[PDB]
Amino acid sequence: PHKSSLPEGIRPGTVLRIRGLVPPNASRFHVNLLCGEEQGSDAALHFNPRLDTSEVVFNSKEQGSWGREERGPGVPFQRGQPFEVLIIASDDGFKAVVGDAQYHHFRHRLPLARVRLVEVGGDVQLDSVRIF
Amino acid sequence: SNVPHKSSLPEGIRPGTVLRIRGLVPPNASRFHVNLLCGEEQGSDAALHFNPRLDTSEVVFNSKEQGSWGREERGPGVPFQRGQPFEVLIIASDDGFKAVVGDAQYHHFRHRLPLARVRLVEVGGDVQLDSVRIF
Ligand SMILES: CC(=O)N[C@@H]1[C@@H](O)[C@H](O[C@@H]2O[C@H](CO)[C@H](O)[C@H](O)[C@H]2O)[C@@H](CO)O[C@@H]1O
Repeated sequence: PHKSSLPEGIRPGTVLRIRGLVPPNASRFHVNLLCGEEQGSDAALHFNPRLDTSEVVFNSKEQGSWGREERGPGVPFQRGQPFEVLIIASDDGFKAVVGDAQYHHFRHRLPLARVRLVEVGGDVQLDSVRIF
Repeated sequence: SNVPHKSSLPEGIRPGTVLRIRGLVPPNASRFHVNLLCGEEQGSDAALHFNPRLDTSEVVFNSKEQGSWGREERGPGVPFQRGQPFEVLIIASDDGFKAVVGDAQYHHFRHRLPLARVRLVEVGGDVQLDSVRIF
């Protein structure tokens, strides 16, 4: 479960670039933007490609409980295929771009200034996470 | 080549807008530019003029306001090369445009004109464009 702090935190204009590869037998994976390093922290953003149920869920987790989930249109991920995801924080939400195409917009539920680290986990071969 | 390349931005741009430009600098390139213009008229104001000069080995950033060019800012060295491809990310943030060349932070240009005035992206000069995407 990859983890990495966001030194200056994240703000409108912060881009997260995740490059990786979906393992040949992957079932699903996720990227979480957490507000604390404590286990079970509020997730300002939970991005979850599910190669098995063929859907991509976006969601929040606050004070311990999940929230209203949103689903993207289709799964822009292929097993055994490499990918590149851009997560862009704008003044009003996170834009999820998957290889040259805007995929989904997620409106902020917790305040951007509460996000402190990225966590990438699940069935994924993570090559690199870069914050711009 | 696909230059000059012009892309309209009807609703303008805001903090969190990303411009990704990929292309090849050709063998005899002198220089090329990426402008964030305020109108489609010739000589329009420019919130951002990004100008890699392969012929003088400098990378210049400027703005044009009221038909008047501002004070040029120079980035740290030339991270471009004739006969070599490139990828540039111009990210609009709360206080400036972040220029990322070749996977590394290259220069930060503090805003000079209000972001709400940008209405066009133009790419031209000695460059052979692969793609310009705006996210
Ligand atoms: C159709 C539907 O409502 N499905 C939901 C599932 O999304 C949900 O699964 C969990 O979802 C969270 C994010 O919402 C995490 O991805 C977690 O890993 C999943 O187990 C389940 C459980 O809440 O409820 C329905 O099945």
